[PDB]
Amino acid sequence: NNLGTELDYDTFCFYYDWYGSEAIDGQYRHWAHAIAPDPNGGSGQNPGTIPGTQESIASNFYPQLGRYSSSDPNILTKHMDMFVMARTGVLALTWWNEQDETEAKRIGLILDAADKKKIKVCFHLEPYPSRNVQNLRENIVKLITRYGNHPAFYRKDGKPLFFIYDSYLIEPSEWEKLLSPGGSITIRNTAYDALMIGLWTSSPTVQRPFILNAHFDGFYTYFAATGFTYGSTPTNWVSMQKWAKENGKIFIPSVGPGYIDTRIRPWNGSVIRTRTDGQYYDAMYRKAIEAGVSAISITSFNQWHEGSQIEPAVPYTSSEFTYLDYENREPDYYLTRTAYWVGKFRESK
Ligand SMILES: OC[C@H]1C[C@H]2O[C@H]2[C@@H](O[C@H]2O[C@H](CO)[C@@H](O)[C@H](O)[C@H]2O)[C@@H]1O
Repeated sequence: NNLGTELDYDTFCFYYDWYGSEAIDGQYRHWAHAIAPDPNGGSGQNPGTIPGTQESIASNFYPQLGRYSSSDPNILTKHMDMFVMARTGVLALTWWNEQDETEAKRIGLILDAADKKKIKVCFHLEPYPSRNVQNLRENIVKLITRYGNHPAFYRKDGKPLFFIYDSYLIEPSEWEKLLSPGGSITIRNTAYDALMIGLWTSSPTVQRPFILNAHFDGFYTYFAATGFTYGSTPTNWVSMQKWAKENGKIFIPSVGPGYIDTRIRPWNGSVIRTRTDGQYYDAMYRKAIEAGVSAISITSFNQWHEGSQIEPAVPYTSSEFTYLDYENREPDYYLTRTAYWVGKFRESK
């Protein structure tokens, strides 16, 4: 078929599976969330918590699906249909190494639901406690062993792909042990080889040698807020892509529709980026495509705390908060606008 509706398997949408309901999970997990103290605001702050009631959730927006559970198979079905509408072929699943049966169950449910719609799943390896290259290797082996034969498990030219958040928290000399073909605990040329995509944060003078010396296969930028980092400043993307191409690296810039996290971080208003009825998203996605990259990542499907989600949101005013909403656009606008941009990206490939 040549209908302009098919999934794109070089488009990665960051997905969060940490939401709970009292009925399914015992608590409205993540809809309830601690409010962060101001890191510049002195001692003795008692910032409190967002209780995750119907009226007061840990987002500046409000989900069309309500306070859902990430373990509810019927929600997962709906999410996969939303991925199909957006044309995003890869679900990049947050992974926190919780080592509990509820995590294991949820990952299996997500893989199962994804496969029904031909969506693929890769893992976004988070900064879990004591993360290091040895336990990362062990965890990569675990994930490939457990899920590598699942039909929804993502591969690119035969290799799994992982995104590594805050990869700068680990020295390049440690990464080399895992990621150089000569490394002490290498994955290269093993059953557990993978494309390892690190987080490019700051300036080229720091990041270029980091990425080379760490032996990452590529890099992504994550932040939905333009200008938050050098890497999330889209006017740098042409030159970042040029460097990537010259050095055999895969650049996967991250684009998002906006940013706002002031329910959970009231002091963080400088990071707000307004959606302007889609114009912000359009501008960022256009910059990614113009940079001539081979793959794009989307921040986010459903990071509701940070207001970067493309998942449908609805107008809501409760006694406790007046939520933001998609304004002049319909709840599914960011899904269908994603599909538009995936088409323009494919036209460019
Ligand atoms: O997925 C990578 C990274 C993106 C963004 O979700 C944050 C971050 O998690 C931190 O912040 C959220 C609040 O927005 C907290 O709920 C998490 O506990 C915290 O780790 C995430 O690592």
